[PDB]
Amino acid sequence: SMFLPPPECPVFEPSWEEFADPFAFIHKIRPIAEQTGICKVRPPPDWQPPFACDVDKLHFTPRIQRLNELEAQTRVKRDYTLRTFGEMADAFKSDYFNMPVHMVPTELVEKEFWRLVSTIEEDVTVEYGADIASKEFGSGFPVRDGKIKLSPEEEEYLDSGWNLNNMPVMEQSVLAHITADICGMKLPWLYVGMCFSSFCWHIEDHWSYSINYLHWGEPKTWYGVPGYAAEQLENVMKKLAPELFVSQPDLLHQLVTIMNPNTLMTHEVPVYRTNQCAGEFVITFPRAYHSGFNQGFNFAEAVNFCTVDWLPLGRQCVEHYRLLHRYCVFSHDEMICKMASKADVLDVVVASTVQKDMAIMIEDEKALRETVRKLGVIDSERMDFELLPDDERQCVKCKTTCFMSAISCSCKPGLLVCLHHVKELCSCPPYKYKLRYRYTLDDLYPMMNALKLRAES
Ligand SMILES: N#CCSc1nc(-c2ccccc2)cc(=O)[nH]1
Ligand SMILES: [Cl-]
Ligand SMILES: [Mn+2]
Ligand SMILES: [Mn+2]
Ligand SMILES: [Zn+2]
Ligand SMILES: [Zn+2]
Repeated sequence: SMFLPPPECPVFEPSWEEFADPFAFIHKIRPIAEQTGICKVRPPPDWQPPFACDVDKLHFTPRIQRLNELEAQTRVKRDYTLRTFGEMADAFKSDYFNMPVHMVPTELVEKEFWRLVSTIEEDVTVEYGADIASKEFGSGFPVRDGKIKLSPEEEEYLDSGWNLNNMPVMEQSVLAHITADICGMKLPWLYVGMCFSSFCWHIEDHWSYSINYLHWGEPKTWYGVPGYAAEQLENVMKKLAPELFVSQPDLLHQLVTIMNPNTLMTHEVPVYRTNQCAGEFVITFPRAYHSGFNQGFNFAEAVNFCTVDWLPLGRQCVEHYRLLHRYCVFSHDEMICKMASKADVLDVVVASTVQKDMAIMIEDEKALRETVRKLGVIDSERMDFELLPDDERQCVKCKTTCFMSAISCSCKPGLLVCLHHVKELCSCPPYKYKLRYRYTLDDLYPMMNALKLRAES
């Protein structure tokens, strides 16, 4: 009546054999889970990573959060220890309900969350932690270091595929051999939650997958939307909260919001829910919108990742970003070429998939270069784009991160446009322009061939 809970998302309980390889398992469940956008994974009963921490030495800077539906919030950026945060969080919840924190039904907290964010009268504010691992607050999974000797139990999980520190650097991921500095995206994030602290509706940068583990504490409640419904969700959001779609100045100025899933379901957006309990994984699929809130004091860890399934979507995403003039986190083409340059050490299924994306890349690049030559750009010079700081190689028009090529003019020292935007650089005639290119077509075809050879083994 007030709140109707979405249907439950799929839950998987893999055997140890199924569970052992995360990439194989994810690939297996994909036909099911990509229809719901999120799914939950319960590890085999004895997969039990050790959690040990001194709650008095772990400290972090809390973020503060107002809970109002449709109100704009920014995506990223006082001091608590984990103990004092926990004490604040438990006291907040038990005072809010006049009940012991674990006797509050999850259904009631959910019901109450959607009441309070919708009511103008209520101004509930809460606090939470969000950051990558640091020396003041490290991963919840075991990691190697010289100062501290690990237990056999800890040593056991150092190399698990489901140890999220490993996830980026494994063989079936395509961020395995990448060099670029993208700390925000390839490293796990740590999240300290409290009752009602929430994550707004969003998809991951570059439409990547995410995997999310709840180390300990009260559950995390999720809502998820399949990738095929992303634009329908965005249309609903645009109608109700147009303020969120204004042009973003920087990459750290993305606007996001809380919105009732019933509102989406009313507008024919399929939504699924789940309560993630301690020791369970949630996986989000490419372009799957998700949001949620915490039932109480808890500690989660999450990481982005990209499988071979994702590669063509990664290309479509960058294209989508260009149309929106949205900043990129990294160059997709640069990643592809980096992998091609390491074709000999690539996993062979990876090589095969990269080869297919590269073929599309080369065909598109060939066409774009013919077009800019017909616009009268004649002069050219090789340019090592990967050496430029990222904010020094964005298209002044569409903000895309250049790598394959760009146009420059000595009239505008340091400015670049991608080849879709030759006419947006300056008023000089095109013969004053230079095509800056990373590779000639004669460079590119042998790189692609190396991938083919590797994939033919
Ligand atoms: N999405 C996702 C991972 S779960 C999570 N994510 C957050 C969050 C996300 C973006 C920015 C700040 C916090 C808070 C929290 O409790 N849990
Ligand atoms: Cl409110
Ligand atoms: Mn997310
Ligand atoms: Mn020059
Ligand atoms: Zn451009
Ligand atoms: Zn000029």
